[PDB]
Amino acid sequence: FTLIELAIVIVIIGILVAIAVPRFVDLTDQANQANVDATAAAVRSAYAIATVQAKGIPTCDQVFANPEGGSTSGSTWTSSDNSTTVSCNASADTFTISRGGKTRTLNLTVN
Amino acid sequence: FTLIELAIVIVIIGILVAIAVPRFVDLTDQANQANVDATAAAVRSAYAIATVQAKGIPTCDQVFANPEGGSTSGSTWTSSDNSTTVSCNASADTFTISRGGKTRTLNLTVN
Amino acid sequence: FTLIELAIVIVIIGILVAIAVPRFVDLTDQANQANVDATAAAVRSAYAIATVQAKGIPTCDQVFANPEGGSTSGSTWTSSDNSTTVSCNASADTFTISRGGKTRTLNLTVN
Amino acid sequence: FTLIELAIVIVIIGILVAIAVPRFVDLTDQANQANVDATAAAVRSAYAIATVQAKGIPTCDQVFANPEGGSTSGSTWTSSDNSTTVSCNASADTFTISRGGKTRTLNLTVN
Amino acid sequence: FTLIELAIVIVIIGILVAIAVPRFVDLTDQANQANVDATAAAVRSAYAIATVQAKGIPTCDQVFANPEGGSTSGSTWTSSDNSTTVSCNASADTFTISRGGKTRTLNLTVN
Amino acid sequence: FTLIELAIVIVIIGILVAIAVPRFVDLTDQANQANVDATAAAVRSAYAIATVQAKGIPTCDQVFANPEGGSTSGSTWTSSDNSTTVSCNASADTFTISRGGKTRTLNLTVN
Amino acid sequence: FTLIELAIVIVIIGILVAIAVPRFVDLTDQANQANVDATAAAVRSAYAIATVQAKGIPTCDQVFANPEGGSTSGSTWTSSDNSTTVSCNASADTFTISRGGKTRTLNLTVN
Amino acid sequence: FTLIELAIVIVIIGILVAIAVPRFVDLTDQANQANVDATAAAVRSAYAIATVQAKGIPTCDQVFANPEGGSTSGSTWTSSDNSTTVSCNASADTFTISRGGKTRTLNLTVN
Amino acid sequence: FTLIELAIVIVIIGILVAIAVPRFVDLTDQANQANVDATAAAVRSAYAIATVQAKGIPTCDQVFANPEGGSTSGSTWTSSDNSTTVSCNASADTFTISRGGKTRTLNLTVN
Amino acid sequence: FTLIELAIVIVIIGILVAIAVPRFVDLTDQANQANVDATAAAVRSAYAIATVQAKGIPTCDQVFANPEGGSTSGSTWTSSDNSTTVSCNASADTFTISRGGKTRTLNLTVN
Amino acid sequence: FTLIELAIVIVIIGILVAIAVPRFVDLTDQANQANVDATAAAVRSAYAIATVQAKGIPTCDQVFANPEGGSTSGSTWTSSDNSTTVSCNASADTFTISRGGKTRTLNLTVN
Amino acid sequence: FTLIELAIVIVIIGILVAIAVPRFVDLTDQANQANVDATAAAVRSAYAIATVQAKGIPTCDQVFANPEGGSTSGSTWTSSDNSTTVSCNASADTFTISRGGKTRTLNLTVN
Amino acid sequence: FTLIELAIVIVIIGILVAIAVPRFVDLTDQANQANVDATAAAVRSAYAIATVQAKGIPTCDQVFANPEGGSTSGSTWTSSDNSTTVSCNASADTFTISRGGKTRTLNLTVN
Amino acid sequence: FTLIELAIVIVIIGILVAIAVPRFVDLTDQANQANVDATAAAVRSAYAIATVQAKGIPTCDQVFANPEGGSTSGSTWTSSDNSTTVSCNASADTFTISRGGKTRTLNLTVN
Amino acid sequence: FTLIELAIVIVIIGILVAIAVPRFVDLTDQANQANVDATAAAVRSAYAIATVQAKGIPTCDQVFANPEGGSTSGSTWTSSDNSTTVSCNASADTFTISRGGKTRTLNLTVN
Amino acid sequence: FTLIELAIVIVIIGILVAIAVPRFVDLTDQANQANVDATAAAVRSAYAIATVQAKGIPTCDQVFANPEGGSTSGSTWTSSDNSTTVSCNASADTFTISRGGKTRTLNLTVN
Repeated sequence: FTLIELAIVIVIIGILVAIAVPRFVDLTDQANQANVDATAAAVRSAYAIATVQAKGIPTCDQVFANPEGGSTSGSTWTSSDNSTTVSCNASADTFTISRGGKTRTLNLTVN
Repeated sequence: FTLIELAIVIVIIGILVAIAVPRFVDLTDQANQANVDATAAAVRSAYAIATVQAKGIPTCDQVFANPEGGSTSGSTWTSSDNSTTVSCNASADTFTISRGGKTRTLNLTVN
Repeated sequence: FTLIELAIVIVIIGILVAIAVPRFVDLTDQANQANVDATAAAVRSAYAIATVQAKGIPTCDQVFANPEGGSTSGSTWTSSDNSTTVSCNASADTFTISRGGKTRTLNLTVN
Repeated sequence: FTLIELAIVIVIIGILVAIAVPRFVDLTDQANQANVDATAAAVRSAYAIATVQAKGIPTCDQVFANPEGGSTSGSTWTSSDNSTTVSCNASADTFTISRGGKTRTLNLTVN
Repeated sequence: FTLIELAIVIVIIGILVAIAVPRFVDLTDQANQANVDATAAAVRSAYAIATVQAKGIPTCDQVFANPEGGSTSGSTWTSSDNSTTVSCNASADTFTISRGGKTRTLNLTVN
Repeated sequence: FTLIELAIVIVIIGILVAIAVPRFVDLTDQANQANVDATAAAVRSAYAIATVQAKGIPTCDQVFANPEGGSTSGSTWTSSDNSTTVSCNASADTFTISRGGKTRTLNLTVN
Repeated sequence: FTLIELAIVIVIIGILVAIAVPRFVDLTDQANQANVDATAAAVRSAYAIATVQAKGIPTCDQVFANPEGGSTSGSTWTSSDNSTTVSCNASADTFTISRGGKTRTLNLTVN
Repeated sequence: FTLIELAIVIVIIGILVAIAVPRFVDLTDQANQANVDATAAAVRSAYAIATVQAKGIPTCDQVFANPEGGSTSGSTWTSSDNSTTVSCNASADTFTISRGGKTRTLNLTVN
Repeated sequence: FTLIELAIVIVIIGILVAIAVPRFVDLTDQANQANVDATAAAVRSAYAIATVQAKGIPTCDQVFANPEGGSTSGSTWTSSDNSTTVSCNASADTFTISRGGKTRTLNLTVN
Repeated sequence: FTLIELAIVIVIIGILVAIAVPRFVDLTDQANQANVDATAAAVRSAYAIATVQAKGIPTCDQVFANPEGGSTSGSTWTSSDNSTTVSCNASADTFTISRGGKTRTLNLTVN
Repeated sequence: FTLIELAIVIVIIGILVAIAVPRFVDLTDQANQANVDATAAAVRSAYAIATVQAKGIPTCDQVFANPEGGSTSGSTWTSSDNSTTVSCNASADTFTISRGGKTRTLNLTVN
Repeated sequence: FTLIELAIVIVIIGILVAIAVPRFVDLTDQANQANVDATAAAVRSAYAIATVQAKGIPTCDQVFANPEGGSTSGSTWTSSDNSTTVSCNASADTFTISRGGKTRTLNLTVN
Repeated sequence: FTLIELAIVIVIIGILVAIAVPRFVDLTDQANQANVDATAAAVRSAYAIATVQAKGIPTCDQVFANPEGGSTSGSTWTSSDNSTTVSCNASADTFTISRGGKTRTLNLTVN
Repeated sequence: FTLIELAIVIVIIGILVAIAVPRFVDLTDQANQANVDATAAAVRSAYAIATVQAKGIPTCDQVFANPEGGSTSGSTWTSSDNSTTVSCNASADTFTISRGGKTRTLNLTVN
Repeated sequence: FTLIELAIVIVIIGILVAIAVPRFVDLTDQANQANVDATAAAVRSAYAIATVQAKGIPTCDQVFANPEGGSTSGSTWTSSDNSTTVSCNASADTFTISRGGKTRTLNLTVN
Repeated sequence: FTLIELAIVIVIIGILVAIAVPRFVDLTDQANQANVDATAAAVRSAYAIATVQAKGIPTCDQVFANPEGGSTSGSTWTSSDNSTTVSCNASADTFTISRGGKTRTLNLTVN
């Protein structure tokens, strides 16, 4: 390594470490409301399929039979990963999807 | 494409592929019993119109003259698409409508 | 057409094609005996009018002169429509009315 | 509306628009001959009542005095609605009932 | 999957899951009163046919002989599916049709 | 930007651009036959309503008075958007619905 | 939910919400004139039965004794549901049936 | 950092910042017409359910009782998020759905 | 080269080889789970397109017809590069995507 | 300059010109396959945006409207610098990206 | 110092000041185009992050919120050291990065 | 040693100790700013690698896991030799590299 | 040679052998640490080039492929002259450069 | 000159011509290897500068453009004085510096 | 002084003034080329130090700031004694050292 | 001793004491400037060795550690015999050698 070589490296490093570089903006909250919409779209469709199967106002278990990509337990379908609890309450007649703070309550006739 | 951009895409894809999505529940069997009822409703009406035309117990051909949205052959009116064979037998005095397994036999005086 | 609309139509069709609906009971034979009585009532009256005209035991042609609503031929008054042949035989001294199987023979002095 | 929901609606619409459905057979001509008989039955009865009132062969006006459910004019009783003109001609000694093509001429002694 | 593609999907999902979507209103009770009327219409007609057959006040068994689309047992015609029990009581002289709460009692002379 | 950072981006881009990604399958032809069925279902219903209004075999203009979501012209109801020409011909006694190649001819008594 | 999936849903929704769909034409007024005829047919028959019972011109109460499917009060038989008031006036010698605007006055000898 | 390392980074950056990268095309207007169709599909269905409930031409409030995923106020159902005002006017006999410029007017008999 | 020049190079080399320099962290496993999600997102969409094409529960071959950027063989779509085997088994009714250890099983009705 | 000073410089030069020094490994070919992937990722996204704009299978010009950082000509989008010709052929239904030997052909429905 | 010692120094100096010695080639212009590329890479990424935050076409201020290693003023992000002015103009819909003569204009939808 | 020899040495020493000879200019401060740039370049890269590992905003310990050629302690990575303390403060959201007076503060989202 | 000449030489030799004359300070150890730094700088760069070639964590042989000015044997690159053994051990994940006592161990992920 | 003076000169000359006096050791060969190292150090640096200029593997003429203190001819840079021929051969990919027997071959990628 | 003593002095003087005695060979010209080399060696080093200070191509005044043992004036560093004018000309890009006829021109980038 | 012998000695002494005989010219001042140059040459070299040892600007004690042939005291190296005081002053940044009137001040960076 000569003296002149390092001098030229000092020049180049000054330029090449003097650039715009973007940072990690956390956009989970943005995607969570997108997720909770997309889930809520399926919950409507699943309910509409349950009504053809049940030929009447379907039960909350019959509604969660239709969605896939996540398991059920009692009366709360959660996604494959532990989020998006679409919890209903047949007495109240309403589903409520909630990814991670961002939520979306929808009211359908369940018994 | 920067490193930080892909990192943010890895975050978003995790969320947006973690939703309820409904599946194709086959509800043909449900609609077939609805079809075979709706057809059987018309077969009653068609028979009642045949009785005014014939001024008496009408023949099985006179009964299939009245329904539309499907062709006849001998003594079996089938729908436009090949289903819903409302087959009678004048000796037995009964029509029998059958969409695709789901069926509905009705007994009227035919000669 | 939405999914929910057809589901509701499937419910309604099940109910509205689940009713009592009466059938064509052939009651011609019942009316034929009623007809042959009503005709026989007139044949008595017509004979009684013939006796005042003829001032004696009337001929079989004089008796069929009185009834109306049907033509004569030789010695058999038939109705307007081809039924109810009230045929007499002056040698046997008896009329016989017959609509369509159901019959009613009456014996009066004819020459 | 999800993609899967419409796909299921496409299946159901195919089935539920594939049924026998009866058509309007025009049976006026059938009922017109029934009407003209029922009217002709009353014209006989009305004439028989006129003969007790008149104590003799009754006039054509005296005969139309008895029927109801329709007005007279000169010598033609028409029904409430403009049909069923039972027109007589006392010179010819015959009534003729005519609903709408289907007719029934009856011959009684009128003066 | 690029970052910009998911961003556009987040926009579209917001719009396409923001629509009116109708719910399953249970209209069985509406159709039950329609059913019980349509059945009661047939029970009148069947009784009127029984009176021509019986030439008098008909028995309760003779009345249920005429309707079709459902079986009898003792003195209660039920529809094909277990509903619409048109039960009479010859001592009380009245039929009573009842689909599923919605009912229609009619009083005819039965022996 | 260091050398090692780009090397890691080269690794990630290889993986993240190596996925299944679905393509636009044109399913208009599928929906056109679904449309032409749904339209044909309404044309039947509209005709049945026209028969109650007209108390007889209705005219082709009276039939197109009932459907909505599209304009008429002479004797061809087209949808709001220029498709689904349900064209009749009263002389031939048949309607014919046609979305965009996929068609459905139905024959009812029109004058 | 991928971008391509929603794009295909946008195509399908355009087609499936572009159909003829019939509207509720109010045909009560049509059925009211049919009702008031059918009621008026029974009022004639009931009067004819009253004349055999009374062996003479029957009273207005004796005439309303015969019809069923509705109650009486003073001198006005109304149907089970509050409509179709067949009101007579023995002084005027005429019944008048009126469902709901559509009416039918008939004149018979009542005392 | 050696001189040769930066030289190689200068080569790589030239290549890796020389790619196609897609831009955000605003497709709200596309989805708004899809939304306003999907909403208009439900408004038809909701009206058809209102007609079974009301057993007649339903009121504008009865029609907005059926849709879900958004609130009402007076006579204008808006979606959960402030868009898609399906405003009717019972005097004019027409609903009008409007997402955000893209609109869809439909005419049904409302009182 | 003077003595003083090398002395100054000895000073500079000490400083310029005394810096933080990042190392290659292997983030394939991170991208593999991102890949297997993105692939699984497409497999859902492709299945939903297959259901519109097949108008029913689609076959496993019809589902792999839709994805692009990789070839099929028998019943296993692999990516362009040999990874991401989305293997189904129609008897078991489930797809399973697997990039390179990181996997994602999804259950849809396949025949 | 003394004799001893140069002797010490002869010692130092021997050591300081006896080091590992890395060479320019040409890694363009490595970055070209990374480039052609990153470009191909955008071509997929751009096509998916074209499908929402075109509401159907988009033209090859509509697809190249979306990418940026390079110009188009006829039917070949090239980057800002003359490389990465993503050339399609609508008849063949396939794009082909090629940086500089390293290439990546992808098949989408273009018209 | 002897005579012979200096004579030997005269020999050595002749050799040791007879070598290749490299000169300072100014390679700022080379690094400036590398810088302006690396900055332009970040400006793309920052814009793509702004689109997820803004859920739409982002403003020019929202885009400069994401890059780091330099300050903003009005509508021109400059690096920490006074160079690399990535100046946009929302009316023209294009960013332009310029290190020091070497520049790179990129066109994205900004409002 | 002769007199003439020393006289010649006196001449030569006058010339050979009459030359330009360069001095030690301390250029540590120059290299320190070059060092603190090169370190700051790695701190950016290390942070970008931490974001892929952490799939989110990474912790300050996860960021110092990636750089090499120096040890950590608590929350301050120092070089192998005791200099270049890149100290962060997760509460303040900023790293600060400092070789020996010459410093470089950079602000990234750390938690 | 005269007496006075030697006397003057005795004077001059006293002065000219009474000077500062510098000694050979052994500065190999100083240059060895400079060498081992300069070598270690190249070993970092060579590793960073190996990572682009290998597209992953490179092998120890791939790393020694890049440096020049010295030969390899098994897993130890030595300089042209027998010194500066940069020996790695892939199991331990660390290179160690050692000129001649003065050493410099660096830890990078090698397999 | 006295006798005693010369006698004393004979004594002194004996002493003053009885001393150590060093001889000319030819140390060109020592300096030639020092020269050929110092030249080879510059040839490395010059090559590293050529790579930034050429942005790739530089030509042999571009490499000899950087060194100074000597002329070029075809493909052999010689020093100002006719020695130190650093001759390359781009086909063989290696420079070779040679002062005067003592040589130093170095292998770099030249084209 | 005896006769014999002088005779012996005559003998000795003959011998002692019959010796080789060296002459003053002027070797300034030899040392001037050695000087102008040693000065030129420093001018190279001083320029290399100026490039680290200036972080770029240094000015001619910055280059003469580094050498010592002589004063400057305008743009010509002369030694302490008036010789060795290393005169540059920034426009021509070359220094020229000249002791006293013997000269040495060297070409470096000066501004 | 004869008379003639002394006469001949008188002749010879006249000749032999009639010669050029050189005198002692004091040339200390000439050698002192030669000494102070030779010492100053070593002081430069010693300083250059101190800079490699100290790896920076060396102290005045470190500089006098290198010369030999004379002792030090505090900050003034004197020769073996008491002359040639090379006295520095670190605050002033300059050495000054002085043999015996004839002096030579040189300015180097000392601390």
